[PDB]
Amino acid sequence: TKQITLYTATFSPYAHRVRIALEEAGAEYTTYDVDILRNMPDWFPLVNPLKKIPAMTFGGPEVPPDQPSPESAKIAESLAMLEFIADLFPDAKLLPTDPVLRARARTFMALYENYVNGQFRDVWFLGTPADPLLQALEMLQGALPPDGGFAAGEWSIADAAVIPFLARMFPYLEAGLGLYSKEDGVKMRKAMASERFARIRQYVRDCRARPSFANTWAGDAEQVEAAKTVPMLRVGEHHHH
Amino acid sequence: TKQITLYTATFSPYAHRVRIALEEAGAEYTTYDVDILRNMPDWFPLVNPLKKIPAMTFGGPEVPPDQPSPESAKIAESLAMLEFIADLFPDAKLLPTDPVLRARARTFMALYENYVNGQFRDVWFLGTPADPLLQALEMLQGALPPDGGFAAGEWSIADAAVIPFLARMFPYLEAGLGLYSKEDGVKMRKAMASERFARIRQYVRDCRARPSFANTWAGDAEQVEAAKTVPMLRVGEHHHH
Ligand SMILES: N[C@@H](CCC(=O)N[C@@H](CS)C(=O)NCC(=O)O)C(=O)O
Ligand SMILES: N[C@@H](CCC(=O)N[C@@H](CS)C(=O)NCC(=O)O)C(=O)O
Ligand SMILES: O=C(c1ccc(O)cc1)c1ccc(O)cc1O
Ligand SMILES: O=C(c1ccc(O)cc1)c1ccc(O)cc1O
Ligand SMILES: [Ca+2]
Repeated sequence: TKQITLYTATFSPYAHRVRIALEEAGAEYTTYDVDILRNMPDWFPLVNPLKKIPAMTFGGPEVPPDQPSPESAKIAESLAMLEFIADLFPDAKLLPTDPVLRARARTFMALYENYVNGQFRDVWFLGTPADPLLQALEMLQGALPPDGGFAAGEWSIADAAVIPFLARMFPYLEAGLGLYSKEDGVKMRKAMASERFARIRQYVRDCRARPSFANTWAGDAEQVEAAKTVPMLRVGEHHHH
Repeated sequence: TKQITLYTATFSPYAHRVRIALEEAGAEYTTYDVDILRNMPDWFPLVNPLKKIPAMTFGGPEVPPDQPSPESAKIAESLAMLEFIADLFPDAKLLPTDPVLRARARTFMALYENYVNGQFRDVWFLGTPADPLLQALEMLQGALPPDGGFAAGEWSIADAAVIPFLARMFPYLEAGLGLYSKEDGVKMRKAMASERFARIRQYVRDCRARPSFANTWAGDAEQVEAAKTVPMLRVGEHHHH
C-alpha cells in the first residue's frame, strides 16, 4: 500500500533498470524526471544525498515529488532498488525460488557490474580501447544459458539490471555517439553483428520484446537524442590509441 | 546436505567476506587455499574460469578440492555468494526480514563496491592521493546508524562484505604497506584516529569482536605478512606526489 516514487531521467540506464522491474512487478508507482546533469533542483539531496539518479522514496504521506516528505524511506543505488522491488512483490517472482538459480541471477549482475559496466563507461566517455569491452561482453555472453532464455532461465531482476546498457549499445553505435575512434566504432559495429555475438543479440531481442521494455523505452531515435544531452558526451571529440 | 567448498587465500578480503558469512550461517563447509596470484593450479579454471578467488562449489559428489567434480554447481563473485548463503540458511537471519531494512543492507554493499573499494585500490596499488579515499570513507560512515549498531541495525551480510577491507586498513597502514607515500600514510593514520572517524572505528571494533571475524582472521601481523606476498602491493615500493 505504501507509495513508491522513482526519480528518473530518460537518458539514464541506471534509472531504466528500476522502471523495468517496477513494470514486471505490476507495482503502482510515480515517476518524476530530474535534470540531474544540467540543473539539479535544490530539494533533490533530500531524496538522495549522493545527488544521483535514480532515487526512490517509499511510504510516508502522499506528497508531490518535488515536495518530498522527511517521513518517507529514501533508497539509493539501482541494484539495491531491484532487490527491494523483488522483496516487496514476492508473488511477481522477480527472482527464482531455487537458491542456485537465484545465485545465477546475482552472479550475472556482479559480472556485469564488475567487468562490463566500467568498460562501457570508459569506451563511451573516455574513448578507451574497444577490445577490452568486447572481451568483457563475450565473457558475459558466456554466462547466459546457451539454448535461449534469460540470465537465470526465467526472467529476473538480473535481466532488468543488464538490458538498459546492452539495448543502448546498438543505437548509440549506429548514431556515432561516444568519444572512441572511428576505427573502434567500425570494430564494435562489425563485432556486434558477427557470429561471435549471436547469443547476446538473441538475449537483447528477447529482453526488448517484453512489455516492461517497450513501456519504459522512448524509442531508439528518442533515446539517442536524450543521450546527446549528456555533457560528458562532448560532440566532435574523439580519442585515439 | 549438499557440500560447500570455498576456494580461499588468507590475503584476500573478497574470500574473507564469504568465510565470515559461512561462520555466521553455522554452515558445514570446506576451505581450500589457492596460490592464485603466483602459482594457479591448472585445474582452477574448472571451478572459476575467471581465475579469481573466491570460488565456490556446491553439491555434487564429495571429492578432494583439487579434483573438482563437473557435477557441482560453480558459483562466482563474493557478493553473489553472500546472498546465496543467506538464501541457504534462512533461519540464521543473515539479512533482515523487513524489506526497507534489507534495502539498507543492499545499499550499504553498493556504496562500498561503487564508491569506496576503487579508492582503496587507487591509494594502495597506485599511490594516488588519499583525500578522495577519506572522503569516500566519511560517506560510508555516514550511512551507518549514528548511535550504534551494524549497517542495517542487526548484523547482516552487508557487514561481512565491508569488514574485510576496513579491518585490513589499519594494520596495513601501520606496516607502511602499499604504494602511497609516508606523508599520505601519516595523514591517513591521523585521520582514522581522529574524532572525524570515531563512528567507523566503533564499527570496526563491533564487527571484529564477533566470533565470525576471530575465526577467519590470522591475526594482524600474520595478515600483513600474507599481504606482502601480493605482487600488486609491491612491498618496499612507494610513489611520491
Ligand atoms: N551506482 C549508481 C549509479 C547511478 C549514476 O551514476 N547515475 C547518473 C545518471 S546516469 C547520475 O546521477 N550522475 C549524477 C552525478 O554523478 O553527480 C546506481 O546504480 O544507481
Ligand atoms: N568481484 C570479485 C573480485 C575477486 C578478486 O578480485 N580476487 C583477487 C584476489 S583477492 C583475484 O583472485 N585475482 C586473480 C585475477 O584477477 O586474475 C569478487 O567479488 O569475488
Ligand atoms: O552512455 C552510456 C552508455 C550506456 C550503455 C551503452 O551500451 C553505451 C553507453 C552511459 C553509461 C552510464 C551512464 O550513467 C550514462 C550513460 O549515458
Ligand atoms: O590491498 C588490498 C587492500 C584491502 C583493504 C584495504 O583497506 C587496503 C588494501 C587488496 C588486496 C587484494 C585485493 O584483491 C584487493 C585489495 O583491495
Ligand atoms: Ca557458458
